[PDB]
Amino acid sequence: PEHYIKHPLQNRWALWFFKNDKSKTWQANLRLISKFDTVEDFWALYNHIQLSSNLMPGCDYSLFKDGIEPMWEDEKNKRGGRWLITLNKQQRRSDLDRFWLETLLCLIGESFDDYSDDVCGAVVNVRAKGDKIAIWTTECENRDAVTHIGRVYKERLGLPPKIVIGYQSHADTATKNRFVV
Ligand SMILES: C[n+]1cn([C@@H]2O[C@H](COP(=O)(O)OP(=O)(O)OP(=O)(O)OP(=O)(O)O)[C@@H](O)[C@H]2O)c2nc(N)[nH]c(=O)c21
Repeated sequence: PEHYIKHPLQNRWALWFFKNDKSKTWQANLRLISKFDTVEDFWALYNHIQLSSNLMPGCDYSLFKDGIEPMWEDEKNKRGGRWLITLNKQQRRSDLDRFWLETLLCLIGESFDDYSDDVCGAVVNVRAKGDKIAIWTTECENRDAVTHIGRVYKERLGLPPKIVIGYQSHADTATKNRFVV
């Protein structure tokens, strides 16, 4: 068995790509790349696509649970929010790619103990103004799920206590931090 079986993941995941094209609506600029559900198929895809730091400003990658679209309007996102990492321009070089890869692993390895079921996906925004990485969760009112997710994530990224990160509800973004760790 071990010698020939690919290792299945807890969830099947979909990677999405966004390219800013002004000719198009935001939703129309969103595009599913591929899905995977094994460790081996994760790395085949990751080793095949551009690093986040190599994307033209305006692009996103999103990794979401199969069946959850990477938009606020999805039933599993409507009432949720995100843990936001705000990077300066100098961190595109030093931290963006390692932070994103760490975030990908937090999701596919189900790293938030029981609250991993609260995770919906992650988004990296490559922006000239400053990049962003975020983990999206399904319910911004689940205090103990959100907070545990936030504390684990912060430690897995290696962020020091001199840093505080904030959690924002999608209902507030679509128009303020609810929690900070
Ligand atoms: C996630 N999302 C983004 N948009 C649209 O895209 C625009 C830009 O949002 P981004 O999340 O790409 O973030 P950016 O850095 O590009 O722009 P910022 O708003 O943060 O500017 P700032 O850095 O504060 O000066 C939004 O204002 C919406 O019009 C969405 N539209 C829908 N319908 N659903 C979505 O889920 C969705």
